[PDB]
Amino acid sequence: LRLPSPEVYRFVVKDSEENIVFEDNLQSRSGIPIIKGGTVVKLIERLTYHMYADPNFVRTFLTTYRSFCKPQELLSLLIERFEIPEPEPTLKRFRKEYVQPVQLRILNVFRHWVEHHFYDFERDLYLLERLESFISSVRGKAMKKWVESIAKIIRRKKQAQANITFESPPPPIEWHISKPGHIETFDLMTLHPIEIARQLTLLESDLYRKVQPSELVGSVWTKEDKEINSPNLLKMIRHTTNLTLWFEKCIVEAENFEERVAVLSRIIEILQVFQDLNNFNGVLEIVSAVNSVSVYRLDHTFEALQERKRKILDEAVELSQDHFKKYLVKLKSINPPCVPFFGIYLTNILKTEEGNNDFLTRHGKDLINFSKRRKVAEITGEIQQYQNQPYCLRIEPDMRRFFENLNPMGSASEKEFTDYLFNKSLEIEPRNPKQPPRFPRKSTFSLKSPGIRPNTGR
Ligand SMILES: NCc1ccc(S(N)(=O)=O)cc1
Repeated sequence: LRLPSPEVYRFVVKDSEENIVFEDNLQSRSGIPIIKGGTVVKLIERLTYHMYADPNFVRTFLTTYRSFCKPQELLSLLIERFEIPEPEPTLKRFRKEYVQPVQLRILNVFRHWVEHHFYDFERDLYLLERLESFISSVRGKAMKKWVESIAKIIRRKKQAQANITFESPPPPIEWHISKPGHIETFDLMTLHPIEIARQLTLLESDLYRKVQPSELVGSVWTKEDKEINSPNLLKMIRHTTNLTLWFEKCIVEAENFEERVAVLSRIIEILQVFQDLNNFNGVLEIVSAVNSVSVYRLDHTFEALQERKRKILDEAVELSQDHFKKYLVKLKSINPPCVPFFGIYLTNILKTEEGNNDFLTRHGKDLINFSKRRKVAEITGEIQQYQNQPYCLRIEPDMRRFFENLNPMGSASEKEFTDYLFNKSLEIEPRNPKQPPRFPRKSTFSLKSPGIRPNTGR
């Protein structure tokens, strides 16, 4: 009874379809009403509601909010929420049934915020200055525990900001023609295919484990705030592009037909080791390379593959068909560790982003579509389940450095570079029915694969 005037406290404007929308269905009957959308004011209100706790909304909100609210603005709204004015009189119930419950719900939000999304503060020291200054100003007797708990989390995050443990013997590193410390001799064909697969899998596992759901929500990696909203996603996308184009480049620049067949075969071996390692990211990067317009059209090179190499490629390619029907089946059947195919989460998020309005309307004046953010958090959520299981393989630092530095494009555009691959493809297997032209090798190394049975393994 008796809140302050909406005129001095924007959160207590009356609930109407002007400001807030709930799901009206059989699920929303029992218990905590389910939010479909509202003004950001109204969503903040319900994020810190006096009448009940809402752990599920707090989790979804803090995962998704960056698609509709800046971190600086969220802090401003939680402080605005916190600074609750006195009701209009002619306080004791107001203070214990409204204020204290609301202020604890705010401090609970801050606690989830610094616990699970401290990257927001790592990305913006000013954001953290504002949070530290505000939290240190809270002198409420019952607030004390919460304030201490938030301080302890910030201390732990700052520590680990400044400050690999094998649970079983990892396999011995495999060497082919390229020997350790000879990084200048590192090529697709001089490195061991087993170790190429292992070190790309370690690189790709590391890139994949660093991606936060929030880097995907509201397709933020394509918007202009992407380098800050999606740094880990964009490293992973740039990796995929560089490795996919490196495989294409290795195939199409092998002018000598025998060499090119040996190169395509070696790639397919690498694909088999990716499959053994449940690195489906790796599998579908190679699939991506071999269905590329510049490599797809090399009918003579494909034809000359051993039927067994052909078979492994066909099975891999089929994982991708019918909207990755078989990949999705395979992914649910394997034992981690694994690197999921990252592309399909991007695709399925673009479809969900594109297909749902960011807003319910402009008649209520920016009613945020929250249910849209819930559906995307279900997709980003699936990412999480394979991020907590590391590979029992050893880093080969110079191989790691080679693969981290892959730059097939050089200074050219993606476009300039894919035009080049295509002009090269037409040169090496022209659009005529004559046998493929016969070019000399420029490389001297044996074409012979050591295969994908471990050698030093034993
Ligand atoms: N050059 C014919 C050709 C290219 C590539 C494939 S695939 N999709 O990689 O199995 C199949 C045939």
